[PDB]
Amino acid sequence: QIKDKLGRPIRDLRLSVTDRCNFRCDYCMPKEVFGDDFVFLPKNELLTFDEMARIAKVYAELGVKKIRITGGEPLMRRDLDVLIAKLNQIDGIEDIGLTTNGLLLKKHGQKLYDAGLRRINVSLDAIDDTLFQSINNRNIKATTILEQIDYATSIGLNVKVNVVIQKGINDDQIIPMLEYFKDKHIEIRFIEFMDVGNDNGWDFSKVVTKDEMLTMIEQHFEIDPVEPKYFGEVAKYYRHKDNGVQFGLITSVSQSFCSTCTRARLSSDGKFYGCLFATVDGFNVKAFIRSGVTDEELKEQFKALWQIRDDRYSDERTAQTVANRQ
Amino acid sequence: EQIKDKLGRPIRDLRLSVTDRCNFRCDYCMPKEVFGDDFVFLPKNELLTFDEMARIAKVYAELGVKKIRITGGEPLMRRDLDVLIAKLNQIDGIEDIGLTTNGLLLKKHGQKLYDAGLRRINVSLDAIDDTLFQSINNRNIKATTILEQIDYATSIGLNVKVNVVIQKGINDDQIIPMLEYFKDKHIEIRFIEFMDVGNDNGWDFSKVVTKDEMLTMIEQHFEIDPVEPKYFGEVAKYYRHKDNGVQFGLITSVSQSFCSTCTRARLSSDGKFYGCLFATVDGFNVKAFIRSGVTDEELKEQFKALWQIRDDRYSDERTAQTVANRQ
Ligand SMILES: C[S@@+](CC[C@H](N)C(=O)[O-])C[C@H]1O[C@@H](n2cnc3c(N)ncnc32)[C@H](O)[C@@H]1O
Ligand SMILES: C[S@@+](CC[C@H](N)C(=O)[O-])C[C@H]1O[C@@H](n2cnc3c(N)ncnc32)[C@H](O)[C@@H]1O
Ligand code: SF4
Ligand code: SF4
Ligand code: SF4
Ligand code: SF4
Repeated sequence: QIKDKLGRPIRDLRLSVTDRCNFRCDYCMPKEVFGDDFVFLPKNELLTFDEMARIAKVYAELGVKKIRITGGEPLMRRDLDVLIAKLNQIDGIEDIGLTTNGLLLKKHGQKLYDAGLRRINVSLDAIDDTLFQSINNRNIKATTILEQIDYATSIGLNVKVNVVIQKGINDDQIIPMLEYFKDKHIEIRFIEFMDVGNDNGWDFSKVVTKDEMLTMIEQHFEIDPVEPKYFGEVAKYYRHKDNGVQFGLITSVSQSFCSTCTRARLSSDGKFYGCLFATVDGFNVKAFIRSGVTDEELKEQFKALWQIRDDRYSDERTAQTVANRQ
Repeated sequence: EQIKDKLGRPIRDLRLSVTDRCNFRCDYCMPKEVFGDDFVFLPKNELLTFDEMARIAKVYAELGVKKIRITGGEPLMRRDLDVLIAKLNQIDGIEDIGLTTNGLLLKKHGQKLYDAGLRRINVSLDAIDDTLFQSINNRNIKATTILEQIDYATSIGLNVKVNVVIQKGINDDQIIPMLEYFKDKHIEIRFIEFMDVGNDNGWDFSKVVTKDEMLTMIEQHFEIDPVEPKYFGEVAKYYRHKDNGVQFGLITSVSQSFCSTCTRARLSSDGKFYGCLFATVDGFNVKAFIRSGVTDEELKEQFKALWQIRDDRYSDERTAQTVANRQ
């Protein structure tokens, strides 16, 4: 069994499938930076679906059970159903999820379902249509994505919703969004906003922690804690007492979780990373694969990359924050 | 003035173990089968002296230690413990000195300790029913005796908190009676998840009651709200009674391990340094180091080196092995 320097196994391959996106969310792909001038990866500089499938097969043999399709906005990747069909035929792979702004769900949703997609995570940072647009800078209304969510649900997809909260910006959406998704029996998850400051610890200025979110929510809702489904479950779940619909809170910053992190990551340009943060360019899997290698030489290269992994960025910021309290 | 270890963690707390002796034989700590008649405890001269401890505490205060916890063993068994408290009370930079005790000897020594500057104690008490408690301590001590010690300690002006380790099948039926009793005494109680490493070798949950489960038990008898953390990376998760307002704590030693904020150095009763509560091998011989003849600077430089190479994270390792054993 394959474990890194901190004793963590490989479970979870995050597959980035494009660098492109149809939103320009102020904190992720700001319009300044990613303007009209931006040149994105060309077609041939992305991994093919066949190379993706090959990589996934090899990872399955090392322990990976789950694959999360991301980008970018994944639905801009043109024949995404084809990847999903190939991923769904890999034996050790048990779950495939997709993480999306949901805009293209009415165009590509049925195709993806028919290829074997069953679960999606839709990010939506407000339910107000105005405030959603000022976040996304592409004149989309939240109402539009709500309708996409309803379509996805109608064709049999399981939908969960991810909201990153910022304390001058998203503060006040917490209660309306719980009410709306409570009614629709859809699991929503509030996520603490991550931002490292000058002192190299966490910056709590635009943060609303799990514990303050929870003070807000109890004032408006009657609620019970749900016991962790399995050990090391990341999200802290709660249940509305009247109808048992669940929501979750993700303690990105106030309670870092690197010790249970089993996530390996392939960028859209085809480079291996052991963590969502990372200064240097990672191993060039794309280059390696295109210069003829056996499956066995691929497996051993991924094994060696994992066994050398000691990433724990969020825990490091956590420790530095303790140090800065002085 | 601020020293960090290999995982970015500053030194902040010093646990000083002052004896290996104890007046109990708690089944999960000093079982009588191991610590019975033929056990040999440390000779007196192999303990650190109080001067050695004060000198060690001083140099650690220069490296950023702010809190000292006195423990053991049962620290009240150490003769003239009040002389140690008095020397530690004279050290610049130390803001808090705490004692953790089973409490049995608090009537005997409490006033002396108070006089010497002690103001805070943490009393370990795993049950409030007498028959049960006797079955745990294995020395025929009644919980009622410990309760009277607690009430004397508060009366002389010590601040008392209570710690309770819960093992499923043994004392988990005690969570409610103890919450009720100390709620009415305005004393903060804390429940701690039992740590036990299984064969395999992540955590053994076989009795383990988790913080989550403890809370499901608790919210039925009492109406409760969270208390937000007083500071960032506070280990205990606090709650308060809506009545009233008395706080209690729950400690997720096993279900939510917290090595990332761990700022604890430890000296054993035989005077060896440990960077963690769990250790399989002997630590650096601080005791022989200082008895070999060293300067305060040489001492400080060694403590700084011991901390800079520290990478312990036992509970997180166990947590990772647990995730890894799920396959
Ligand atoms: C990069 S998008 C990729 C998939 C798709 N475009 C989407 O947004 O659903 C994935 C997530 O990163 C999150 N994100 C970016 N920066 C973040 C930050 N500083 N703190 C918390 N989440 C962040 C966004 O909320 C988003 O849900
Ligand atoms: C070594 S005693 C020293 C102080 C004093 N003799 C007392 O018992 O309070 C310190 C603590 O270690 C704790 N402890 C020992 N083994 C434990 C375990 N497996 N899980 C949780 N706590 C444990 C005991 O409950 C006790 O409170
Ligand atoms: S939609 Fe997703 S990838 Fe695009 S700018 Fe927003 S968070 Fe970023
Ligand atoms: S910051 Fe920690 S939990 Fe997040 S991807 Fe990196 S190692 Fe994993
Ligand atoms: S009283 Fe404290 S040191 Fe003594 S056996 Fe019990 S837990 Fe251990
Ligand atoms: S197990 Fe972790 S939290 Fe506990 S003393 Fe060791 S390093 Fe610190």
